[PDB]
Amino acid sequence: HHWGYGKHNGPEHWHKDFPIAKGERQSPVDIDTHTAKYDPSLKPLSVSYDQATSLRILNNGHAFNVEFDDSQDKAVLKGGPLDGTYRLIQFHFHWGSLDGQGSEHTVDKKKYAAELHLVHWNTKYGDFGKAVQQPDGLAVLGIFLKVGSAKPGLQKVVDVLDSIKTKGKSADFTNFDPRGLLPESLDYWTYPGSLTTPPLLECVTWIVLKEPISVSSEQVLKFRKLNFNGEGEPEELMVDNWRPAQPLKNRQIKASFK
Ligand SMILES: COC(=O)c1ccc(Cl)c(S(N)(=O)=O)c1
Ligand code: NA
Ligand SMILES: [Zn+2]
Repeated sequence: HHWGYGKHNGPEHWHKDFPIAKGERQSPVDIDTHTAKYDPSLKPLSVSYDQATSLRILNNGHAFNVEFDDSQDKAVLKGGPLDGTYRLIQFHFHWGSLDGQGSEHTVDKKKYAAELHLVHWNTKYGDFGKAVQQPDGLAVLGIFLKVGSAKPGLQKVVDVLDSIKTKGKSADFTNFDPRGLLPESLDYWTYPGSLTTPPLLECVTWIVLKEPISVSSEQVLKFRKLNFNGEGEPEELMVDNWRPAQPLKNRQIKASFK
């Protein structure tokens, strides 16, 4: 009876295994655009993904991760609200059973069809597993997906998904360029938060881009053909793998713009 996204093991249940679920800086949150504070001292985000080395794509039973070689400073996030340098380790998405839901963060209560998370760890902690035990260990760049025109830089990911349909399947996945997943603007909101999945550790500086990317209905349909179950088990489509918005509590969301 491990955690997941069903009636009996989904978000409302996670606090029994992971009591920090009811903690003081949980994510995601609703971003109330009117009450976010513009902070003119926030720096432009620096996304340096030119030397990124993707290695592999994995169905982990909750999402799929595209993993990167994070053993050198090849794909790094810095600037923005951050002090220091954070290395990209993986990205993944959360998405819905329908186009009207799927994102974890919301914007004035609006749900997007999906949300991309590019996960980075602070180099001062040497690796991801040590970083997650620190309050400034991770920086996650969140990007909303709306359904409309296709995102051409996504199609390499969608095309490989049939090879990793079930939990535990992986495939080599080299030379994927995550710059093809970015919107034109790097304007962002930022706040301190947590992992959105167990163990829900309070180690994340969230950086959520204002501008969504558009993906086609065919692209998101392929995400919904994935399976949360392993091969040889009854089919449970991997859909609605999102945690709802959690209480803001004693936090202020900052804007880099307007
Ligand atoms: C199964 O998802 C994860 O274990 C996981 C690990 C790291 C992070 Cl930062 C995230 S998320 N959704 O980006 O907060 C998710
Ligand atoms: Na395919
Ligand atoms: Zn995520």
